Amino acid sequence: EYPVLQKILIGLILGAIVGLILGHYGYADAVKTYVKPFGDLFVRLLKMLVMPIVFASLVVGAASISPARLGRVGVKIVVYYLLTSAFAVTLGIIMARLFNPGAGIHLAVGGQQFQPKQAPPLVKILLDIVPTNPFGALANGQVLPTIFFAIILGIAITYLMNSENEKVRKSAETLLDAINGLAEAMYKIVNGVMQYAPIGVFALIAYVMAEQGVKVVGELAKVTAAVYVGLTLQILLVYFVLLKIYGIDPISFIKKAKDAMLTAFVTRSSSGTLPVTMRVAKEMGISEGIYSFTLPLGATINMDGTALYQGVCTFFIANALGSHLTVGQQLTIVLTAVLAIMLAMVLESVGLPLTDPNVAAAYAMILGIDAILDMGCTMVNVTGDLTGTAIVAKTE
Amino acid sequence: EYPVLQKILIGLILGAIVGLILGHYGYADAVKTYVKPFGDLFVRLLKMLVMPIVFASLVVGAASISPARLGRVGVKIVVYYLLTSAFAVTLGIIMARLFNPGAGIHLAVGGQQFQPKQAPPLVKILLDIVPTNPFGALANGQVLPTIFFAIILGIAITYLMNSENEKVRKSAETLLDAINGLAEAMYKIVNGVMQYAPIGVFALIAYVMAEQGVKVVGELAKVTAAVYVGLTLQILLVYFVLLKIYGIDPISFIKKAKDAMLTAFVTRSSSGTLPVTMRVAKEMGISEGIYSFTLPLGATINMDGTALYQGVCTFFIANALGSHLTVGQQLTIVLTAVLAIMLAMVLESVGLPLTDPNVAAAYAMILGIDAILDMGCTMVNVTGDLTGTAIVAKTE
Amino acid sequence: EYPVLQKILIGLILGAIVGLILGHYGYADAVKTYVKPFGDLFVRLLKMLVMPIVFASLVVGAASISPARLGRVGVKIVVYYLLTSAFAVTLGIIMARLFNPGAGIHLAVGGQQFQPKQAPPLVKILLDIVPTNPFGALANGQVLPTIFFAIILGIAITYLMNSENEKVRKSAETLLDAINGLAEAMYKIVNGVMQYAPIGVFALIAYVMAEQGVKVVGELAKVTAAVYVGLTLQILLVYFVLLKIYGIDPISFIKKAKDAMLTAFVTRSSSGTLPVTMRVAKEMGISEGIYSFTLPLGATINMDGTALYQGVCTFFIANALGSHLTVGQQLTIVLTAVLASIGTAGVPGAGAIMLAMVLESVGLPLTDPNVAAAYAMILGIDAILDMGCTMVNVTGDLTGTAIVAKTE
Ligand code: NA
Ligand code: NA
Ligand code: NA
Ligand code: NA
Repeated sequence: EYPVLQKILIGLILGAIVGLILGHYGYADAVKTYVKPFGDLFVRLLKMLVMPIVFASLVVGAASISPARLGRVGVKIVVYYLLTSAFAVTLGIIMARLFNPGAGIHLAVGGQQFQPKQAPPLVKILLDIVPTNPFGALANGQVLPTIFFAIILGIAITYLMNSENEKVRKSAETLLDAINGLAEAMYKIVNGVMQYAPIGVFALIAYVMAEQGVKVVGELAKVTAAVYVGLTLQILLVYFVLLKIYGIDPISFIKKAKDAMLTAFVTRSSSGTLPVTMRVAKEMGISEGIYSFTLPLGATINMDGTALYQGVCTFFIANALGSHLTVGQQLTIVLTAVLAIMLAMVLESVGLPLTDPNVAAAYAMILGIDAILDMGCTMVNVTGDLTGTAIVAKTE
Repeated sequence: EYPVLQKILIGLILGAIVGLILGHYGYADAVKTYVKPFGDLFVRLLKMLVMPIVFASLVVGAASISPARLGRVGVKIVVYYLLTSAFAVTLGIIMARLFNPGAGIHLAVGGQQFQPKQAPPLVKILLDIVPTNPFGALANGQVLPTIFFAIILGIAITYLMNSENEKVRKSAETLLDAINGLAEAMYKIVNGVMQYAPIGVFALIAYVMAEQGVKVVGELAKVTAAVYVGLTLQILLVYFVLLKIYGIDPISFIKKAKDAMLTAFVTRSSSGTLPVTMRVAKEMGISEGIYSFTLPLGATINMDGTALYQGVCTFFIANALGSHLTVGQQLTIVLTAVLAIMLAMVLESVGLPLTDPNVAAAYAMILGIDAILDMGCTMVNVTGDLTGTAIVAKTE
Repeated sequence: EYPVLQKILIGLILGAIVGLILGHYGYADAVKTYVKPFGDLFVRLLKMLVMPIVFASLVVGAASISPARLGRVGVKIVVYYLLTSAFAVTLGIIMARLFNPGAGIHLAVGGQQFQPKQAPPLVKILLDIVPTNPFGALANGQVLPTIFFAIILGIAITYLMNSENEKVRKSAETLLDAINGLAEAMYKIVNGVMQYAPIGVFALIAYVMAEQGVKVVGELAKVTAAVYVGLTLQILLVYFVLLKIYGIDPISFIKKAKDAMLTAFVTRSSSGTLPVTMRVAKEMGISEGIYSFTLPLGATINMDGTALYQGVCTFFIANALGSHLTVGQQLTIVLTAVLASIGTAGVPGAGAIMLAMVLESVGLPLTDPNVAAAYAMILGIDAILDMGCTMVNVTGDLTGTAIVAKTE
């Protein structure tokens, strides 16, 4: 029972208090063994739905809209995603210079060491979008390859709804219907899973705050302000701005996106949030044609929030090492950060690799409050996707 | 052609004779290379059907019955399963004290050594019931996670058969129908696979008897009598008793369950028997709502037969080591044996670990006649499931 | 736009020229990093369709035809496959004695060494046809186990279309329809993928020719002529012959099979070609009952082209080692090469790796330092030899289907 958009807010506020307090008294362990499992059951239940929903929804949606309309949606959302992600870095740099995170600090070296995994060739990453076995792609995670096949099937069904034959048209009928059955059924499930969300949300930040809340002091606090005040501006100064521009109401969009935003914040999984991010798209009544393609692709490609975190970390490390960056170095961040634990790749691009003993001991502090910084980031990550879909949907 | 509940019995009796004799003359190898493959083809053909049947049947069954009725079935069958499994251990201990398996024996030490795999945390095992990717769960074995998703889908379909919409209700219609198609088709297959059963049943015990039949002498025979006479009592003294109590006829239940019992006995796979265990449930006309949930869950959770084997082995090892067990130690078995090659976990609970050189050399003999003991166990394992379903079904 | 059976031929002829030339100037690297990815995208897009098509098509096809008719098709196509594969070896031996590949050569020893993976027991390979988890079989490759379950399901649907019940018959209706939906949809996709074929075909042989074209000189050329002239005879002297015999027109069959043949040639994947091999079967209007069973089984079992390659290599190695083979040794090849083309895989080159099993049968194992250094040269021009082989491999399947289809 009870209005559930409040139960979540109650759980979230009450969770932060029960969190920060328990952990400060040394119950960092206690929370992990007792409370966290309830927060995990929530995450599990959401991940459960991702594969059926993304696939099933997209076959229907791609079979619903024109193969021309879809491409135009595609090119629009990508142009949108890159520009928002670029804007988010330059806004993070502005925060990292507005604040001075780790400016005066001279930290303890040689404690921790790192070796980043070197990223796979671009050619191989693009070819891998085309899956060599659909049932394989579905079986093990793999959002992007699934997206591809779902559209290739979506378009295939539509061309069968036209055949000069009756029995051909009658089979493509039932298949596209059955797939929709699943898509309908899956959305229905999230409505029930969101019922357990209060308990999950409470439990989930109860853990984040107990484990890493206490570590948010000193220079490791100034970075947190830098990230959050920056993330706030990505919402007000970039989304609210582009929503007004495109004839949408910012306030009633935030009203409708409330669930996807808090799941994304609590869960830290842009991907694990997808069923909720997607339901909220259907809630505000965006075309299944558009949102079933833009949101799963954006769950992977559009990370405005994270792109900001990468900007404000590249400045934390630079300040702690004790050498500032110029116009030619700062712009080298923005490009690499768009093109990109993968912060390890935008750190070599400026000239301070992660293997470097003192760089590595500085990054060790940052990774120490990561789950705190990553809540805010994942929310703005996900919000950025809904904003893009809403804009592309307005222009069809 | 020919009445097939006889061809199986012929194959089973003729198999034991051709088995015990061939192996006693040294053809333990010959049977393995020539006969066994035919027995394997049977097991393969049954495992083949497990995944489609369990999933497809359960979506239909859970979409058929009330979400309230199902939970009441759930709580009833679990309460039944634990109590039957508890009863089976205390009956195995009674047999292990009635007989004296390995009492006087002092066996050869240092021959064989063991190291048991330490079981995964409980928290992680319960969370793992909720699958993170259904298509994944289906792809690789995994009965329990599938069970969960099948019901979550089953309940979802039913809530779509109610929607104020026509096209929504029409898609959930076709999906639930198609899934039923599979479920219907799969049951039909087992009817043909049971046609090959005679050849398989013959071949299968021909191997068990040739390989391990000769080893059933001495103290390793007294344990076999202790297990089988004990298992006999679990059927007559526990199942026949609870069937009469609940207004079912014991004799015509054994008549209907005949196929699932002999498959389970010959095949040693409680899970591999499932398509037959399930068909026999539909044969006696139990609701697809009930049996499609109770039987696959019971295929994993309810092992009365094995729980007895664990009781009478914990006493074989104790007698061979030469120290008896008290009331506080015997009750420590019953609890751990309910809560549990996993015999290695109920052996540490009494205080005689499996790593211990002389414990390990004693367990080596027991594992030497395992396939003999395991035939009877798996039968009672599977029987116990049908009995539970029949009882819960009577009380709806 | 544009007639696409030409765009492929243009790409194929223009590819060989842009290939052989770029590689001879040292751009073997340049082609691999720039051109090949385009040829890969084609291969990827075809493999993509294999699993849905083979399964979906076969459930429909097996639910369409009589369980008696299917068995008779089964026994006919297998009898055909073995006899064609046997004929292909004895034709390869004839070419390996007609030509003398590596007769006078005495090659550099101790350069390269090999150790072949020992093949799994027959019992275990036959039992493995029956899959223990269908969804598992579908998930990871596995053509043969899928074939089995698709038929077992196909037959099951048909027995449900008969039930005294209405709601039972109505569900088996929708399921068999939905599966057909996929099967229909999947064939429709290959029609679009074949649109990208020109670019792929061009890119694909551009690579084969740049990488291995230059190595086709000397004794390594005489073997290539021996293979290709042999493969040509398998088509004219064996397929054209058996097609006429069975009241089919050879020329208009080659016309209809054109796409599957060039995909198979360019792609080197008998399995990867399957969606095209299958579409071409529906194009010439063979019963979905027959081709949906014969072609995927034949994609793995019937490798006439490869069986010839195994015959003409067993003679290249024998001549290079410097000891000829007798009647009792040559017939020991034909039997083992059939029994190893029955088990050879349907993927780029990995058939020319089971040649290691038909080399021990004559008495010259692959571990032997000078045998291994001779096989090293052969594997050096494998992608050239394997193009032709895979084409004749795939063609042989269509020929068999057409023959069995004529006799229903
Ligand atoms: Na995102
Ligand atoms: Na059981
Ligand atoms: Na082939
Ligand atoms: Na083969």
